[PDB]
Amino acid sequence: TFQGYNCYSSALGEYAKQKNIDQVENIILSQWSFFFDEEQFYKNQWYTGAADGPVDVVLNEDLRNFANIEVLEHISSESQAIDEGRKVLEKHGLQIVLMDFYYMNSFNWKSLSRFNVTREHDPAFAVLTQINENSVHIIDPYYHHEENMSMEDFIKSRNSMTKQGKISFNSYEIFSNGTKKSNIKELLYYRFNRYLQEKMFGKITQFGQVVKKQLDNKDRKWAFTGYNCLNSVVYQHQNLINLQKKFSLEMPPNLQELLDNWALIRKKLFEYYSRGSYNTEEISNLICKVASSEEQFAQEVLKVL
Repeated sequence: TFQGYNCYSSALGEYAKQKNIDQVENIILSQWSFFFDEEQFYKNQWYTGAADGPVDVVLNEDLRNFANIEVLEHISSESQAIDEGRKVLEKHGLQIVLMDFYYMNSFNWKSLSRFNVTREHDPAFAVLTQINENSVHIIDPYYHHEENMSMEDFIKSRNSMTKQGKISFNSYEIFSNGTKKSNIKELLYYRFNRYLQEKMFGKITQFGQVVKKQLDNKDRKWAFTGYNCLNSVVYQHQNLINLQKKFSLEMPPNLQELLDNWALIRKKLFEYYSRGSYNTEEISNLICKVASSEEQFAQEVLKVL
């Protein structure tokens, strides 16, 4: 399945790939973004990474501003959602649905030696492929997982209160009003120009400063949330490496090094959360130094791209 850089981009790109809708995948694979929300941090919500969620509104703007591709959010009810489902499958073959991940649990934490696997009410995105009498078939493209789900569990997952808001059978319809094809170099230049002009690198510096100040915070779950959030950043870096190789792009020489830097930050956050360390100072230092390296990189991309 299409990985994207987060749960939302994965679902859009998988839909696009299966229905070969032009430009969606390229606009996702060329995304370059970082955010930090200090208020979400202290409410232990998803507070950093590539984009705010669950819907990547900035990606939705990029789709409309580059390709004239709109994403239309549909809200429904208990009595209507499945009937509307059958009409969408008959017309488009697939439905992108906002789901409570509590009822999915698509990822294997035991693979990373985390056996104390807390079930949380997190918003996620699935692609509905089939509606049966008493069950549905869904793809979780982000966790490369498909499953048949009971109609009861499916309806409940789509009507659940999550830590990032209330789901009401939300579905997301892509349609091109007239697709404009973009060169990969154009897509990357806009992203890297915006990244510098909005000083997105400064949000990495903020993140680093807030990590330093958790020195004497007995609660460590911010580190687990951070670990999960930064997966999107690792993916963007990997996506650019794949674009570089596929299109033979000119990149600054330290792109693999920056990915390695982000992988290390994630490793140290995971180790801190799982009580393998006591080094908030060391993690803040790494975040504040990759902030400088990401700024330098972005500036060199505009020159050599």
